[PDB]
Amino acid sequence: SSQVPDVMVVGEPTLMGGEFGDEDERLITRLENTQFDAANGIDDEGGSGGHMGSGGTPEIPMCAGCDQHILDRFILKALDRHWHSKCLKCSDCHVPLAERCFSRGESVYCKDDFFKRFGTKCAACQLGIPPTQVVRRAQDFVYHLHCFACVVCKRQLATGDEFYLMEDSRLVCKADYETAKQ
Ligand SMILES: [Zn+2]
Ligand SMILES: [Zn+2]
Ligand SMILES: [Zn+2]
Ligand SMILES: [Zn+2]
Repeated sequence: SSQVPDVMVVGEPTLMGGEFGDEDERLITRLENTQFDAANGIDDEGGSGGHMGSGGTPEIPMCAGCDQHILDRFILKALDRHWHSKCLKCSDCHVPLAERCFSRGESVYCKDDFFKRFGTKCAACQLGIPPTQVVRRAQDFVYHLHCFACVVCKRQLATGDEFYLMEDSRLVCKADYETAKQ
């Protein structure tokens, strides 16, 4: 009975290959709003009719992330509500989100960081691993193609290469294992 101990070996690199799905989360809806005839939007009080009358408008829906209400043409409806163009930026990245949108933890986030921060990534440099790239994952967790190496040899381990997984997440060959602790 020759059964090797808790040992492993690098194999064919592969990834989850998903990149999330726009259909999953409710993306921003670019549509023409129907607020082109409410309150005093147009500058000055004129144009057809002459002198009109429109003061405060209570019980009116306010722009998502704003103090007043919407009254423009093109509006982005997302997160079960209408979110302005400039009022739809990532609270963290603060980058222009004029294409997609995301919500989580009572805050509007983007999909970019959702994959890295709220997804899978390298367990070495905390970098965001692509969606379907090509890399080898350590048993359960995933690692980098470059970061991958030995604690002593400091050399990457390609398919076929035998490496051990330390309790503190560390790659160690056979000879390095015993020499390391065992
Ligand atoms: Zn706004
Ligand atoms: Zn973001
Ligand atoms: Zn890394
Ligand atoms: Zn080694």
